[PDB]
Amino acid sequence: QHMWYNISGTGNNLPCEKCHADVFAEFKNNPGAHKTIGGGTDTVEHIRAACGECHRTSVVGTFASGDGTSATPGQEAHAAATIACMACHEFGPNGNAPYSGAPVAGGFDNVTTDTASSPYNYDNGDTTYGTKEAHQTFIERAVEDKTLIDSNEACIACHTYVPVKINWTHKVSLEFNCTYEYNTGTSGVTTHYNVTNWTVNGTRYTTVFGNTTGNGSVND
Amino acid sequence: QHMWYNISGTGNNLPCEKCHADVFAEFKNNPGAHKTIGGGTDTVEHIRAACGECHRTSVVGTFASGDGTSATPGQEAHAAATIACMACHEFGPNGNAPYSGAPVAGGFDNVTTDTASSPYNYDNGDTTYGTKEAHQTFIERAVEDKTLIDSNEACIACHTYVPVKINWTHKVSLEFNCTYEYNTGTSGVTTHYNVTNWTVNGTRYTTVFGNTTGNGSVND
Amino acid sequence: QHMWYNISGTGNNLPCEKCHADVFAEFKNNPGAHKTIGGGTDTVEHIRAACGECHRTSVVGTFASGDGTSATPGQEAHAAATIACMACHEFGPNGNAPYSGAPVAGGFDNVTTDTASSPYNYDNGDTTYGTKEAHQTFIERAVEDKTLIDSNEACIACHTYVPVKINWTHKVSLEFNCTYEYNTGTSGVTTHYNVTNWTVNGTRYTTVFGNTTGNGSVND
Amino acid sequence: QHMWYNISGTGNNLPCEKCHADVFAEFKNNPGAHKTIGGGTDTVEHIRAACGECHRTSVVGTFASGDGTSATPGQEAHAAATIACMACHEFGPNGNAPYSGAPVAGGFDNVTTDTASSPYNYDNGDTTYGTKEAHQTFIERAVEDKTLIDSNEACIACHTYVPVKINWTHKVSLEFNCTYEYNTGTSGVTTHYNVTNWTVNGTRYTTVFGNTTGNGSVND
Amino acid sequence: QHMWYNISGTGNNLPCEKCHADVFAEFKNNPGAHKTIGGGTDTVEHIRAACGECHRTSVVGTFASGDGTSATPGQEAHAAATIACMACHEFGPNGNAPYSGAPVAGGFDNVTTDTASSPYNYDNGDTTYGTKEAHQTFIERAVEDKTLIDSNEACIACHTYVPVKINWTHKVSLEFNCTYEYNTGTSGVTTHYNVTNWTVNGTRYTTVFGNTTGNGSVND
Ligand code: HEC
Ligand code: HEC
Ligand code: HEC
Ligand code: HEC
Ligand code: HEC
Ligand code: HEC
Ligand code: HEC
Ligand code: HEC
Ligand code: HEC
Ligand code: HEC
Ligand code: HEC
Ligand code: HEC
Ligand code: HEC
Ligand code: HEC
Repeated sequence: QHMWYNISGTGNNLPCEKCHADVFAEFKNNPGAHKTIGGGTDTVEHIRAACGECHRTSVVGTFASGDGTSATPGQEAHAAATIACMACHEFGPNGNAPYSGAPVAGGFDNVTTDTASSPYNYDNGDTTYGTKEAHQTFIERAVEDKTLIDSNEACIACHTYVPVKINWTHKVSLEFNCTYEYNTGTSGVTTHYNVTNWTVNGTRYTTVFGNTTGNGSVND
Repeated sequence: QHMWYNISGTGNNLPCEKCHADVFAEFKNNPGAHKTIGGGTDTVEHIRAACGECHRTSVVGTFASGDGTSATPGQEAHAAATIACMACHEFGPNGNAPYSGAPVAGGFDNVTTDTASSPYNYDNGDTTYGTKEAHQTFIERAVEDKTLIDSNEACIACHTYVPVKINWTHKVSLEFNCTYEYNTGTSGVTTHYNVTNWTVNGTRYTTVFGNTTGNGSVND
Repeated sequence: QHMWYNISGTGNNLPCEKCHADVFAEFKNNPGAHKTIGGGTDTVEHIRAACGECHRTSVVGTFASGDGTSATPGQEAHAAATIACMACHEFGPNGNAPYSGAPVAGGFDNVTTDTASSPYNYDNGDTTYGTKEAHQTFIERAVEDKTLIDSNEACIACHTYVPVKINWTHKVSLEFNCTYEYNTGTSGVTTHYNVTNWTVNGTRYTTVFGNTTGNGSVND
Repeated sequence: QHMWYNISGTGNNLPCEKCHADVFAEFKNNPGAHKTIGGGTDTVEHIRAACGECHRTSVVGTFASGDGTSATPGQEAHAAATIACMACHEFGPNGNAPYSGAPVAGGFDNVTTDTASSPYNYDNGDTTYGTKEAHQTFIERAVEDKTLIDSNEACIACHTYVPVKINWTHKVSLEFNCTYEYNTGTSGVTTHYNVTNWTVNGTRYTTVFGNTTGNGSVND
Repeated sequence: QHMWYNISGTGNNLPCEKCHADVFAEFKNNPGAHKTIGGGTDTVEHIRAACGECHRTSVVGTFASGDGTSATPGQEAHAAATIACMACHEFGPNGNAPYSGAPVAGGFDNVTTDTASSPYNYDNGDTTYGTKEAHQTFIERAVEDKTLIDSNEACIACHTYVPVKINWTHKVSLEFNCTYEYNTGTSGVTTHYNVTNWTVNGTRYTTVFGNTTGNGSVND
């Protein structure tokens, strides 16, 4: 309680690992896109730099930093701040990208619901163009419900090692009938028909559990 | 939430099956035309490649893809997009086919109704030639009513394992009468007659349910 | 919606019965000429082959067909086309018959009305010979009025299980008078007479209903 | 017991080390920010001046001091007073800093709990601005529980050579289901869905011990 | 035994040194605050006057004194009385100081234990003000245990040339755990946590010896 660390270095200086070893163990064995976000995986310092570059990046304003000789006061967060999966992957070369080299991600219409919305510009400029994302509403519902910060509830589902159990629904039957064009009777059949209506009958449920490695096992 | 997947591979990389196992189970037991659309059925990777090739094909523009080293931003859809049954089966050797090897399908007059229509060129060039499809209007009514995307409501009915219940109609009786050519009376009958009019009488209904295997059972 | 049928077989492959069971039930109990047009009646596959051979025959051009390995694009009709009762029964050994074994049917003068006509060659070559068909005009009036395709409105009337109600007409009386050959008077009668004119008087109607089995009941 | 020390010097005069040698040994080997808070580390007098400047600074009022010729009576503490880690690092150039050169530290919302609070002004003026500190509540809980004076229980945890053992918690599984938009059945799937609810299942524990040098070893 | 001393002088007259030479030798080499309490150090008479002024001051009542011509009977002590370190340093200008020029010392809350207490008024009037003395209880425990008169056991420890050996104690480890706010699972981590409890583990000892000159040597 009298020999506090030296923070004279650049970037993150104190060890984030004094209380966060489990996340370190998880991240050291990551084959994902960001193995080299910190410039390496073999050394502990590279992983610490990666954590600094992700959880202390240029999000809103300068974080808290210093080098013994001087210290820059923290503006909106001292140690670290949780950031959305997308705040880095929002704009690339078209606008002012957060990281030079970061690829602008996806392409969806801007999530503007009746209750909540997101400040990030989804359309990336091609507002009339990018609209045919089938999943789409998966992101919208995640944005609507505040479970993870901003839009991570759905974005983390299918890129990460996160097991998920979901309840699928699909009705047993959907069917339809058929009418004639003003003529029918003792003729076997009219020359032409017409079809209208599409009715429904009987309901089915489905549940599936997915493991960490992505294998899909259904408990049908 | 710190060990996201590797997408360095070509084509679809992450497992689509983390949330879609039931469709995998359905498709693995498919004896239909597209058992080998993904190059195989025995391995899971082949089925994943098939799903990529169908739901992420060249429809409008490049989908979202990457390999860790670089990433191509998605243009109109990030993960996958629902596509009509016909968007692949629309043109073959005559025009620019979507798949080299895909057979141009069917042959109908272009669906141009009073309200809606389809951009796909049905006639395949032989506009004056292909017209005598009896079913025809079945496709037109499916196009008119937006239940499935574009023209799948009817196209999926008779090629797939989709049970259907329809209400058939045919009137009980259609009949007609007979006139003479200016001569008749106490002669038994004139040398020649003429027949006109075709009238109707009494109505009949019919309903039929079809199972998955195509067996036709009618509840007459 | 992911396990569509296999069409690798020859001829019709998918089951036509997924939506047409009532016609199957009607045709299975047919004692008519075409019980064995499909090579059998006991098996469902034989009936399906019969439907293919009738509604998908060589009429104008190749229909749509395939076997998984390859697919032949449909030329003028994809699934099936309505065909006239006669298009098969038009020419036999004299010309190019549609079916080897099909018997050329009937024999009438070519229907060439003032408004419409038929491309099928009725006379079968013996143009000066086949002319004394009493019914004849029954076919002509059916051709004139587009109720069934081409010339089926009359052709289906007396060969099929189709109940018909018609209004017969015949005048009550047709009679005539008588003149002498320049001589008459107080002689009782002349040696010879002459007869001219044939007049008419009073009108009668008649209506008859015929059941499926051909029994003739008249509501006189 | 008759030759008491001379305190004629400025600042701290008597040796604090007559009973506090272990803390001296600990502080002499400090590579942290405050090696030169006393103007040196090599001489004992510099370390004594550092202890005076830290534990006898201008906190509330003048401490006890004298020079033989005169003595200033102690106001609220004679020898030394324990001071919070932050009482020096609370305000810099904006307000009246305690040390000219001391950097204002961190940036958090003012800790105003339902039970206790702190008089130090955390927001530093930018009340609406500094709010996105992820750790935040770590400081609040330390303030709530009186284990160290004011807000040192958490502030000393990650800057100092203080080994810590904590029990991490994270539940085994969190998952969710899925509903259709009024349409489903024998259609394979509806054009669009909706997703609601996020459920939980099974619990996991985690414990980690951290050494003096900051190495993170987890006993998973 | 017939030529007893002359005490006609003022103050102390007989030589205190006839039996107390060692204390004289100790005090002659004193660089502390009271070199000139007797008005000098060079002459023996000045040191004798200092001893008189300290051990024969106005404490409770007049001591024993005389000048041959007259003698004042001793009231509570004839030769000298042991006095507490503080009885002179208790009140200055606020109350009735013992010496005009004596500085009121320190500032602590009044020592009022469950068993013993002191009549001297510690708070000096600022009862609500002077409370933040960290050492504080060091004086209280000295007052509780009668080893030196009143409150000298601790007061003599850190101002005088008195070597001390003390046994320090501090436990090896004190640590804590962490809980979530109603949400956790397959989400990597919840948006926010909570921390409770502070546990202990393993014990450490420490002993230190301090010499006359104040150098701190620890036998760790
Ligand atoms: C008492 C509550 C605290 C005070 C006073 C300060 N901190 Fe911290 N701190 C933390 C990190 C991760 C850094 C990196 C900064 C760098 O690399 O220079 C810092 C830095 C500082 C600094 C210098 C930089 C600046 O002034 O902005 C000061 C003066 C400072 N800290 C004061 C992390 C943490 C932390 C982890 C949860 C806690 C509890 C504290 N800091 C507490 C205090
Ligand atoms: C937060 C909402 C998300 C961000 C940011 C990104 N995604 Fe995805 N994603 C998905 C698939 C099926 C792929 C295949 C691409 C490939 O094979 O390379 C991807 C890929 C990416 C990429 C790299 C490729 C590119 O930039 O176009 C990035 C940068 C990316 N994704 C960012 C699928 C999904 C998905 C399933 C429903 C979700 C929720 C997300 N992606 C979310 C995000
Ligand atoms: C979406 C509107 C459709 C597409 C695309 C295709 N069909 Fe069909 N189909 C039907 C039958 C009775 C057959 C028999 C052909 C055979 O036995 O091989 C077929 C066949 C095909 C084929 C392969 C043969 C070919 O290309 O000509 C393709 C590529 C094909 N179909 C594409 C019947 C029906 C049907 C019943 C009313 C409908 C709605 C569709 N087909 C729809 C589509
Ligand atoms: C008997 C209980 C005590 C009396 C009477 C005094 N002290 Fe102390 N003391 C201590 C320190 C660290 C200082 C520094 C002051 C300086 O540098 O001038 C002092 C100083 C004094 C002074 C002069 C200054 C003043 O009057 O404020 C006086 C008159 C004085 N002290 C009287 C520390 C300690 C200590 C360490 C735990 C103890 C037990 C005492 N002092 C006890 C007494
Ligand atoms: C022990 C003193 C820690 C050190 C060293 C670091 N962190 Fe931490 N962190 C700690 C706790 C007890 C918690 C949970 C408490 C809470 O109120 O949530 C956290 C949490 C985080 C988070 C997420 C915050 C949240 O989800 O609520 C992040 C992003 C985080 N910590 C980052 C982080 C970094 C980058 C560190 C190195 C500078 C670091 N932490 C060190 C305790 C401790
Ligand atoms: C007044 C007696 C202080 C107390 C109590 C604490 N700090 Fe300090 N700090 C003070 C000054 C005047 C300065 C700037 C001059 C200097 O020599 O640094 C600082 C600076 C720091 C820094 C900056 C270096 C860096 O962050 O890398 C840090 C980290 C720092 N102080 C930490 C710190 C901690 C953890 C404290 C409580 C145990 C603490 N300081 C108390 C003055 C004072
Ligand atoms: C869980 C994180 C999923 C993963 C992994 C994949 N998909 Fe998905 N998909 C998911 C949901 C919850 C839904 C329905 C939600 C909705 O708004 O509709 C879907 C739906 C589809 C669809 C059809 C869209 C529709 O009919 O509305 C398609 C074509 C689809 N998904 C494709 C697809 C592919 C190719 C995947 C591998 C890259 C894949 N999905 C993964 C959830 C999840
Ligand atoms: C800023 C700190 C980022 C955050 C937050 C996320 N990503 Fe990232 N990403 C970033 C950069 C600078 C790059 C390009 C450089 C590189 O080393 O890749 C990327 C790249 C990706 C990729 C590309 C590889 C691939 O797609 O196969 C993917 C898939 C990716 N990022 C995913 C991803 C996810 C799921 C994130 C939220 C958990 C995420 N990134 C956050 C910068 C940043
Ligand atoms: C349900 C998906 C069907 C399947 C399987 C088959 N047919 Fe069909 N047919 C269907 C409907 C809804 C209609 C009437 C709609 C209309 O627009 O007329 C028909 C009609 C026919 C006809 C006559 C057309 C007419 O008179 O207008 C024929 C000759 C016909 N169908 C043939 C046929 C064959 C051979 C099939 C097996 C390949 C077959 N149909 C399957 C619906 C469905
Ligand atoms: C592009 C992703 C396609 C989609 C969408 C559909 N089909 Fe397909 N089809 C495609 C190719 C490249 C081929 C030829 C190569 C092969 O392996 O077959 C086909 C072929 C068929 C066939 C031929 C076999 C047969 O008819 O017996 C059929 C019947 C067929 N396809 C049917 C079909 C249906 C019903 C579709 C919508 C659900 C459909 N295809 C979509 C490429 C693509
Ligand atoms: C081609 C698909 C045909 C259609 C359309 C019709 N007929 Fe047919 N018919 C065809 C063949 C190849 C044969 C000879 C082989 C055989 O199994 O009969 C026939 C035969 C007849 C007969 C002969 C038996 C008899 O007259 O007693 C009759 C009566 C007959 N066909 C009637 C008929 C009718 C009424 C049709 C329209 C509803 C019709 N045929 C169509 C081939 C084809
Ligand atoms: C022996 C006579 C000591 C001298 C010389 C100094 N200190 Fe001390 N200190 C001593 C003891 C026996 C204790 C613990 C007793 C208690 O009641 O706590 C302390 C404690 C402190 C503390 C912390 C108080 C606490 O945490 O309770 C501080 C800040 C402190 N001491 C400072 C200090 C300084 C600056 C000194 C030089 C003037 C000094 N001490 C000398 C015993 C002795
Ligand atoms: C009355 C006989 C006293 C006794 C008993 C003690 N002190 Fe004293 N002290 C007294 C006076 C009149 C003065 C001021 C005049 C002077 O010459 O100093 C003092 C002063 C001090 C000082 C001030 C110098 C400094 O603190 O640096 C100190 C430190 C001091 N006194 C200490 C001290 C101690 C430790 C005593 C008990 C052993 C003690 N004094 C007793 C009068 C009297
Ligand atoms: C020999 C005849 C002495 C003369 C001359 C002085 N003192 Fe003394 N003193 C003497 C003895 C044998 C003792 C200890 C005996 C005992 O019962 O304690 C003392 C003790 C003191 C003390 C402290 C008393 C104690 O701690 O118990 C004091 C304060 C003291 N003496 C003062 C003192 C003064 C001021 C003298 C000059 C007038 C003086 N003493 C002379 C023996 C002798």
